[PDB]
Amino acid sequence: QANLGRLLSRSDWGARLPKSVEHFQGPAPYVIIHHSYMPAVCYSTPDCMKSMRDMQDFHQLERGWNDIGFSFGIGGDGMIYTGRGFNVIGAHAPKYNDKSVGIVLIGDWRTELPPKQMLDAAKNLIAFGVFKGYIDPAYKLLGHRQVRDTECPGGRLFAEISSWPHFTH
Ligand SMILES: [Zn+2]
Repeated sequence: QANLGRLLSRSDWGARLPKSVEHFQGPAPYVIIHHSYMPAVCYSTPDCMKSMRDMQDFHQLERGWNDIGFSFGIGGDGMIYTGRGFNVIGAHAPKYNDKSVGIVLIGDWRTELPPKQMLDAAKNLIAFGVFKGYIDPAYKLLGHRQVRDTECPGGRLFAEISSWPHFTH
């Protein structure tokens, strides 16, 4: 249990300040998909904002990290939540934190498929990142489980992203 004990800004969802921020240069060559597992899927915007605060609190206060570990969160409201954001060194996938966008789809996606507004938000965030130059045009799309011993992002979500553009073995 790693994460619990339109594009919204960190201030939109009530984020605490990061303890510290480290940047990396250049478009990210990797996009790494996660699920939260806990907390659960969130359908209202205020519930998704609370999930982002709860994950941030677990990461900062219990794991002692600088900030929520992920670059971005996706809610069941179909909104994108800024975590550390583009070109900020993450805390979601060791050896890939300084070279990836880590996207968490809030919820447990081991057996259930995220609803379509969540899959669309994640695809749109990546396309946006590519267009604006934050994500390398030859990026590789991975699930967390491809680079670390974990079930993340869940079997069902991992099978879904296996079908997406730039999915890489
Ligand atoms: Zn993960």
